[PDB]
Amino acid sequence: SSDEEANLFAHQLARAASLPMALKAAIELDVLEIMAKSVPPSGYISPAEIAAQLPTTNPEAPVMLDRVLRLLASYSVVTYTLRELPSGKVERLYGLAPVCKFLTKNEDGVSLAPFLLLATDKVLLEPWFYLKDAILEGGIPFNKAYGMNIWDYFGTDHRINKVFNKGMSSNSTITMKKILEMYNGFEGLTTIVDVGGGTGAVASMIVAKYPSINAINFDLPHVIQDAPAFSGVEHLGGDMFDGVPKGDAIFIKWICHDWSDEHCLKLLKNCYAALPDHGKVIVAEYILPPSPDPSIATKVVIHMDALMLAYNPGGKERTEKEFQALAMASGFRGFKVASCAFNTYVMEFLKTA
Amino acid sequence: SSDEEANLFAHQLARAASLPMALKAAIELDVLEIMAKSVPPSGYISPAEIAAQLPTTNPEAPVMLDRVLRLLASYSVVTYTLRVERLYGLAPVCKFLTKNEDGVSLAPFLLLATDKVLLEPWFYLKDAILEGGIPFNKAYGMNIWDYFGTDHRINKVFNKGMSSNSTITMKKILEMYNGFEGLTTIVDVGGGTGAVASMIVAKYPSINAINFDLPHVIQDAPAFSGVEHLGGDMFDGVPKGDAIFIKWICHDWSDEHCLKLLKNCYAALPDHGKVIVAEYILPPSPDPSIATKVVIHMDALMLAYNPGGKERTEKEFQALAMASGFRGFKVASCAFNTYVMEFLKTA
Ligand SMILES: Nc1ncnc2c1ncn2[C@@H]1O[C@H](CSCC[C@H](N)C(=O)O)[C@@H](O)[C@H]1O
Ligand SMILES: Nc1ncnc2c1ncn2[C@@H]1O[C@H](CSCC[C@H](N)C(=O)O)[C@@H](O)[C@H]1O
Ligand SMILES: COc1cc(/C=C/CO)ccc1O
Repeated sequence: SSDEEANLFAHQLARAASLPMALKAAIELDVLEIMAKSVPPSGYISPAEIAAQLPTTNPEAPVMLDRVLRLLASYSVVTYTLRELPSGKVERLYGLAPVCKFLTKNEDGVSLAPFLLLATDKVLLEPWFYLKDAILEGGIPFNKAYGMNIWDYFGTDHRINKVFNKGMSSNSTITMKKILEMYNGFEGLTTIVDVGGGTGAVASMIVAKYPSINAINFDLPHVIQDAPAFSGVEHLGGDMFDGVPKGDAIFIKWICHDWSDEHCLKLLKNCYAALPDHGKVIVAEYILPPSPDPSIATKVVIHMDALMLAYNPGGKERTEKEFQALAMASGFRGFKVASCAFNTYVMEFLKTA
Repeated sequence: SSDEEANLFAHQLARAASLPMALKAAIELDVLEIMAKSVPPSGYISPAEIAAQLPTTNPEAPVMLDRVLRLLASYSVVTYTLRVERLYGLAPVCKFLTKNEDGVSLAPFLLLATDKVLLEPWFYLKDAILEGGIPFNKAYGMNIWDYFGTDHRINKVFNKGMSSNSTITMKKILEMYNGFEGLTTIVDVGGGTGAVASMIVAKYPSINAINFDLPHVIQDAPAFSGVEHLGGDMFDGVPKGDAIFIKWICHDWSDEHCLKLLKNCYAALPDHGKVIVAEYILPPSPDPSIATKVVIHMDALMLAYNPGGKERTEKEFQALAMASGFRGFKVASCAFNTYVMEFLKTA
């Protein structure tokens, strides 16, 4: 019965995708939001009460919903309680687990739900069918699937460009709120460039905290076209590999992990050129731990490394030494790990140390 | 703290689909088999040494494979050591993902589970909840079995997947369950390419078996001494025998459809015959045990694929037996999370 446990595990592995796809459906139905707003003083609500708030009105909706919520409950995505009905049978009622705090809109209208919709999108699951091909043939699984780099594909496909940019905006909003409570390194700058800033969430947050700072959000044209106006942020489109806007500091969050070491050095030399004599690059990334331990924090970084292998041209997760090596090879003389929040480190690459 | 943990958990949820796709790639590359046959007594081998057995001259193949194995190692799918370069070995689950003594593993089953065709329905779950219908049918414009009868590739993947999983479960069941003793003719209804029938005949050479499924399945069934492969539709009726065996058939169908099948079974059997049902049995709550998760995962899969298919409790199975004319019911045996029930014609 080491056998029994191993056979079970193999089954669990085989079906693991069903959990995020069940969660995706629950998000796309607005179930977790319906729960947050309807739950009584107990904490729990029935699938029938949930389903009366959905636009259906499929008589099989309440049972289908219960079956989905039961899977989420088994993994503690939602909580549950049992209630015995006269009509003997016991039903499940569902409540919010702590993770739902990040899967439903906070006080400012933000959650990780759009990030989950990106992670579970048909476009991001397709490259995984070409992992074996890329290993044997060379190249990038995404490019085998779509015939071009991820960014170029986003420039062709308006729906996924929007899902991607919204997903990064949401995740970054949540993490940068915490980084900004811990990290002081934006204090005193007069101008900050967010290179690869997406739709400008991070730039906007920096301006909100430091009203005197002028921020530049720089990304590809096809991203910058959808960036909402925010007073104190200028959205500039271009290509970071040709050059970046000038500023007192440059912020790059989740950019280096997208790119090979050679591409990173190219970018970082462009950042060095764009900065004044004593300026800096602020790098926000995961940092690879020494081993594939089974901690969730490590598992999450290793999962990202594998995503970078599926998606990106040479992208990968890096150790602190590897980052320090990049800084050095692009001309910076100092390196600091400055801060950490929600598993994301903030590094500074200083032109003078 | 609690926020840090909850943030982490949302991220772990978001990327959980890729774990099985990484494993799929490893199985398609034959990595687990190469490891099994190539590890030295230490039990560990480098990604470069594995990649040297792959049909490639991509110089990046080693590092790519390293990255994939690192993910599998983080989930305890493979083991690892440091020499800093990582070497990797097989964890206990790999015994079920690499051929055993009999040439069988669950690797074809994982390849089924991760096939592009079966992941597509999950994009239409929300549509089925809101509009009705079946996520599979929304994706492909026909029901699952009909799709298989149009697509040779996926037919083969599905039948090999079921065959591999059934051979592993059924071997354990047959050490445990004696209810096939004394029959002359067993009919395996929805028995796929016939693995289970062939195992029954091999343990009881005195039994003769009918392996009955759809024609597009029976077309691919290999021959086995004392099994006859018969194409048809179980909803039109089923072949006669002393007993009928149905494994992972009930869960494919709504209660109304199960009743139709079960009445057919009743009619093909003599006054003293029984239906032998092998299924999961739903436990009384969404507890976190892996055994319960597995049954709940399957319940959710039936939601994606099938018309009213679902996992059931013992009480529900007994109600199906009663409503289709069977007067006796018992839970006979269990192995590898699969119960064997008998639906007996008499009290
Ligand atoms: N050559 C190029 N120049 C500028 N931006 C680019 C680029 N190639 C990719 N990008 C941008 O790099 C970003 C990586 S995703 C990270 C977005 C953002 N920093 C955040 O953390 O939320 C995308 O917005 C993408 O469009
Ligand atoms: N109407 C029908 N009549 C006969 N077989 C059918 C059917 N509809 C579905 N099936 C068969 O039901 C099987 C369901 S999967 C289970 C297969 C096998 N009993 C095992 O456990 O390995 C498939 O082989 C499918 O082809
Ligand atoms: C390709 O770039 C990124 C992708 C993801 C994952 C998106 C999932 O569909 C997360 C961070 C990135 O910089």
